[PDB]
Amino acid sequence: YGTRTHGLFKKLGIPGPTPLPFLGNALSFRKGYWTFDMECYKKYGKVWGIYDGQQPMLAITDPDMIKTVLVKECYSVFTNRRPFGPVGFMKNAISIAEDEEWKRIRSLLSPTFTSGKLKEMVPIIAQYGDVLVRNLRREAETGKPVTLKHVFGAYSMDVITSTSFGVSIDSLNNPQDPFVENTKKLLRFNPLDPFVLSIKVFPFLTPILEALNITVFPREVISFLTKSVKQIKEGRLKETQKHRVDFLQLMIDSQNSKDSETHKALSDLELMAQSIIFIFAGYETTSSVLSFIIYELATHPDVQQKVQKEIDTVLPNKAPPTYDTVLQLEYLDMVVNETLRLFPVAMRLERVCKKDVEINGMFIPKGVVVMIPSYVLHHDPKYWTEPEKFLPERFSAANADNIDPYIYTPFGSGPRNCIGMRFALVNMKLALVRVLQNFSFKPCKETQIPLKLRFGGLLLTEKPIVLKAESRD
Ligand code: HEM
Ligand SMILES: C[C@]12CC[C@H](OS(=O)(=O)O)CC1=CC[C@@H]1[C@@H]2CC[C@]2(C)C(=O)CC[C@@H]12
Ligand SMILES: C[C@]12CC[C@H](OS(=O)(=O)O)CC1=CC[C@@H]1[C@@H]2CC[C@]2(C)C(=O)CC[C@@H]12
Repeated sequence: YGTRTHGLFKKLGIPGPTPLPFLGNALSFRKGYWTFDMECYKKYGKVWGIYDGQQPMLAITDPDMIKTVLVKECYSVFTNRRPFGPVGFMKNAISIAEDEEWKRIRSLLSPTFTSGKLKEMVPIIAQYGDVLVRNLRREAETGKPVTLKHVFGAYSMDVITSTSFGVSIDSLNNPQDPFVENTKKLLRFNPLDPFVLSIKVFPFLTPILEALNITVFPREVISFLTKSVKQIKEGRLKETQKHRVDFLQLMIDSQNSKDSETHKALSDLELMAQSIIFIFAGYETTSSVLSFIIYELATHPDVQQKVQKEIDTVLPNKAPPTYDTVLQLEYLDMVVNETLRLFPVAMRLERVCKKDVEINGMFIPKGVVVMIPSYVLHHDPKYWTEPEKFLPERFSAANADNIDPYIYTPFGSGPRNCIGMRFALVNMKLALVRVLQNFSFKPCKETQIPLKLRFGGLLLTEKPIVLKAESRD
């Protein structure tokens, strides 16, 4: 079994590194997905193939092929992400459901993710900006370098947990709160657990374990959150009077009243899957991107200044940020967009080939995972002049046509792209405005001079990011 599918690419004429029995190329990943992909591209070129366990993955880099995979042949061939072992009911989570199941869950969640529903929700999020400034002021007034991830992670979990589960929390000033402890326990599951790496090697074990309700997610944590959420929904029915606008409230409203009577409404179970998956998807991505943004700003003090000026122009005298004012921070959007070009935390987009296909003159067999190396295409001199430089003007209104949405894909693209993109961008800007309104960041002795990535599911750093924050007056 261990060296079965390993002659697949060589029969297809596709270059790639030579796999090992059982593990495929998995070991060569431990240097970092961003590095491995880069190396393969310079060596094998336009297209290469690799093996993760027994799973063949065909990395492609032509935008025309990428566009075909992510948009046109999305519903028909390239609809699903890889499985990663025995889930349980989490099969209903939007990012794990497949095919039609997925197409319905996405359709049901789309109303809950409208921009107008996002604008309604911002004022509940603002309060967690109050807390970020507190947490940061306490660390900074000590004249002791700040660990970005300490406070931004606190902000990330604070927002995403609160709004997904309907309860306010403060993971830093109240970690005893069972929701903080339990959610942290949940967010410790990650695709690089040994149990997953072993299921990746022997995928045929999954059916059996799902026959035995042996799931890859924490059994007990999820039983807690589920009951804790149940009580919320019910203690929420009795208090008619109050109008909630968090993610929980919009998904309950969607349960009653069927718009688009094509689909049956969400069950209570499917609804838990969404709230849990929102956190997995929102927590660490946001925490990382905010950290990388502050870092870029610290090592580019003139950019930091332009951001601060625009903030002060659009929000005079530390005016509180709102949905409609965040929407005016044109230069801040460019800063964010440029930080995601250098630091696409996902690193890769992945899609499963449902059937034999030929796309843009290339045959792809059923069962292969088409992989788009977003990190590679983001740093490619072929599409980006001077690509390792932070230059937010790249994303100016004037260079809009110079930007291919199938090269730059920090939120993926197409029908299965990040459903929370707009939320993530608003939320990150609420944080950035509140922080930069009060503080400025500069390097310190500790700050790791050029930044160094580390192996992980997301883009992580070797050493944490330490900066000093100096109060503004
Ligand atoms: C900076 C923050 C974030 C980044 C960089 C990010 C990035 C991504 C990427 C690259 C994908 C894959 C898209 C594809 O394969 O084409 C994705 C999927 C997804 N994201 Fe995020 N994300 C962020 C925040 C969030 C937040 C806050 C939420 C929820 C509120 C969220 C919810 C989702 C969901 C549900 C999916 C799965 C979509 C599906 O399978 O239908 N993300 N995200
Ligand atoms: C996983 C392994 C051993 C490695 C074989 O790979 S192979 O190249 O020797 O065919 C495939 C394989 C198949 C079934 C697996 C076996 C390992 C022992 C297993 C898991 C049990 O207790 C019951 C099922 C057995
Ligand atoms: C894990 C599962 C079946 C699912 C049960 O969950 S439950 O909600 O039905 O109680 C818990 C559970 C308990 C004992 C577990 C069993 C799976 C099979 C196990 C692991 C063995 O070979 C010996 C111990 C057995």
